Amino acid sequence: MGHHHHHHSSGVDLGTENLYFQSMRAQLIERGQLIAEQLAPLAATALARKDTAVLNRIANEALDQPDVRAVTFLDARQERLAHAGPSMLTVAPAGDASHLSMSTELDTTHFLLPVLGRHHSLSGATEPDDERVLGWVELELSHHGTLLRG
Repeated sequence: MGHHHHHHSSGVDLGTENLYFQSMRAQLIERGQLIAEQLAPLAATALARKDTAVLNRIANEALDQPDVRAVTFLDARQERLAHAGPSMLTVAPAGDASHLSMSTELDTTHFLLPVLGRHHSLSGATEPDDERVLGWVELELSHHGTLLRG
Protein backbone atom coordinates (compact mmCIF):
# COMPACT_ATOMS: atom_id res chain seq x y z
CA MET A 1 0.00 0.00 0.00
CA GLY A 2 2.95 2.35 -0.83
CA HIS A 3 0.61 4.95 -2.49
CA HIS A 4 1.76 8.47 -3.65
CA HIS A 5 4.41 10.49 -1.66
CA HIS A 6 7.34 13.00 -2.11
CA HIS A 7 9.67 10.23 -3.53
CA HIS A 8 13.44 10.68 -4.46
CA SER A 9 15.26 8.75 -1.64
CA SER A 10 15.92 4.96 -2.38
CA GLY A 11 17.76 4.12 0.92
CA VAL A 12 20.32 5.41 3.49
CA ASP A 13 21.94 8.79 2.55
CA LEU A 14 24.55 8.82 5.42
CA GLY A 15 25.43 5.11 6.21
CA THR A 16 23.99 5.10 9.83
CA GLU A 17 20.26 6.12 9.46
CA ASN A 18 19.07 2.53 10.20
CA LEU A 19 21.50 2.04 13.16
CA TYR A 20 19.32 4.28 15.45
CA PHE A 21 16.38 1.76 15.07
CA GLN A 22 18.34 -1.56 14.49
CA SER A 23 18.09 -3.86 11.39
CA MET A 24 14.27 -3.26 11.61
CA ARG A 25 14.74 0.26 10.09
CA ALA A 26 17.25 -1.13 7.51
CA GLN A 27 14.76 -3.73 6.16
CA LEU A 28 11.67 -1.41 6.37
CA ILE A 29 13.49 1.30 4.33
CA GLU A 30 15.25 -1.20 1.94
CA ARG A 31 11.82 -2.40 0.62
CA GLY A 32 9.37 0.45 1.52
CA GLN A 33 11.56 3.30 0.11
CA LEU A 34 12.29 1.26 -3.10
CA ILE A 35 8.49 0.81 -3.71
CA ALA A 36 7.37 4.31 -2.55
CA GLU A 37 8.23 5.88 0.87
CA GLN A 38 7.98 4.29 4.37
CA LEU A 39 4.45 2.82 3.68
CA ALA A 40 4.67 -0.44 1.63
CA PRO A 41 4.85 -3.77 3.61
CA LEU A 42 8.17 -5.39 4.69
CA ALA A 43 7.35 -9.11 4.03
CA ALA A 44 4.09 -9.38 1.98
CA THR A 45 5.51 -7.62 -1.17
CA ALA A 46 9.04 -9.04 -0.64
CA LEU A 47 7.77 -12.69 -0.56
CA ALA A 48 5.31 -12.10 -3.49
CA ARG A 49 8.24 -10.72 -5.63
CA LYS A 50 10.69 -13.30 -4.03
CA ASP A 51 13.36 -10.64 -3.05
CA THR A 52 15.64 -12.80 -0.77
CA ALA A 53 17.92 -9.69 -0.39
CA VAL A 54 15.45 -8.11 2.13
CA LEU A 55 13.77 -11.49 3.00
CA ASN A 56 17.08 -12.37 4.80
CA ARG A 57 16.90 -9.28 7.11
CA ILE A 58 13.14 -9.58 7.88
CA ALA A 59 13.65 -13.34 8.48
CA ASN A 60 16.49 -12.87 11.04
CA GLU A 61 14.35 -10.16 12.83
CA ALA A 62 10.63 -11.12 12.31
CA LEU A 63 10.77 -14.89 11.35
CA ASP A 64 13.08 -15.18 14.44
CA GLN A 65 10.00 -14.43 16.70
CA PRO A 66 8.21 -17.13 18.84
CA ASP A 67 5.00 -17.06 16.66
CA VAL A 68 6.98 -18.44 13.64
CA ARG A 69 7.06 -22.04 12.27
CA ALA A 70 10.04 -22.33 9.77
CA VAL A 71 12.02 -20.38 7.06
CA THR A 72 15.22 -20.83 4.90
CA PHE A 73 16.89 -19.23 1.82
CA LEU A 74 19.71 -20.41 -0.55
CA ASP A 75 21.11 -19.61 -4.05
CA ALA A 76 22.51 -21.89 -6.85
CA ARG A 77 26.06 -21.29 -5.43
CA GLN A 78 25.21 -23.46 -2.31
CA GLU A 79 25.15 -20.23 -0.21
CA ARG A 80 22.47 -19.80 2.52
CA LEU A 81 21.24 -16.19 2.57
CA ALA A 82 19.18 -16.85 5.78
CA HIS A 83 17.41 -19.36 8.08
CA ALA A 84 14.93 -19.01 11.04
CA GLY A 85 12.60 -21.14 13.22
CA PRO A 86 13.57 -24.02 15.58
CA SER A 87 14.55 -26.71 12.97
CA MET A 88 16.43 -24.30 10.56
CA LEU A 89 18.36 -21.84 12.81
CA THR A 90 20.83 -23.78 15.05
CA VAL A 91 21.35 -20.53 17.09
CA ALA A 92 17.59 -20.15 17.98
CA PRO A 93 17.21 -20.04 21.85
CA ALA A 94 13.72 -18.38 21.33
CA GLY A 95 11.71 -16.67 24.18
CA ASP A 96 12.33 -13.05 22.98
CA ALA A 97 11.25 -11.11 19.82
CA SER A 98 14.42 -9.61 18.16
CA HIS A 99 16.68 -9.23 21.28
CA LEU A 100 17.68 -12.97 21.08
CA SER A 101 19.61 -12.17 17.81
CA MET A 102 23.19 -12.68 19.15
CA SER A 103 25.12 -13.59 15.93
CA THR A 104 23.09 -14.62 12.79
CA GLU A 105 24.34 -12.19 10.09
CA LEU A 106 25.11 -12.90 6.34
CA ASP A 107 28.52 -14.32 7.51
CA THR A 108 26.45 -17.45 8.58
CA THR A 109 27.05 -19.19 5.18
CA HIS A 110 25.78 -22.73 4.32
CA PHE A 111 29.29 -24.33 4.52
CA LEU A 112 29.52 -27.96 5.92
CA LEU A 113 26.65 -27.61 8.50
CA PRO A 114 24.73 -30.67 9.95
CA VAL A 115 21.30 -29.50 8.50
CA LEU A 116 20.03 -27.48 5.45
CA GLY A 117 16.59 -26.33 4.12
CA ARG A 118 13.82 -28.89 4.73
CA HIS A 119 15.57 -31.51 2.45
CA HIS A 120 12.87 -30.79 -0.26
CA SER A 121 13.26 -31.15 -4.10
CA LEU A 122 11.86 -27.68 -5.13
CA SER A 123 9.57 -25.06 -3.50
CA GLY A 124 9.43 -21.22 -3.05
CA ALA A 125 11.93 -19.73 -5.58
CA THR A 126 11.15 -21.92 -8.65
CA GLU A 127 12.02 -18.74 -10.67
CA PRO A 128 15.68 -18.17 -11.83
CA ASP A 129 18.41 -15.81 -10.46
CA ASP A 130 16.60 -12.92 -12.31
CA GLU A 131 14.17 -12.79 -9.30
CA ARG A 132 16.99 -13.05 -6.65
CA VAL A 133 17.87 -16.74 -5.89
CA LEU A 134 17.58 -19.96 -7.97
CA GLY A 135 18.46 -22.51 -5.18
CA TRP A 136 15.38 -22.57 -2.85
CA VAL A 137 13.37 -20.80 -0.09
CA GLU A 138 11.10 -22.22 2.64
CA LEU A 139 8.07 -20.22 3.94
CA GLU A 140 6.05 -21.29 7.03
CA LEU A 141 4.53 -18.67 9.41
CA SER A 142 1.36 -16.68 10.28
CA HIS A 143 -0.34 -14.62 7.47
CA HIS A 144 1.65 -11.40 8.47
CA GLY A 145 0.24 -7.81 9.01
CA THR A 146 1.28 -7.56 12.76
CA LEU A 147 -0.88 -8.22 15.93
CA LEU A 148 0.19 -11.96 15.94
CA ARG A 149 2.67 -12.95 18.74
CA GLY A 150 3.37 -16.12 20.85
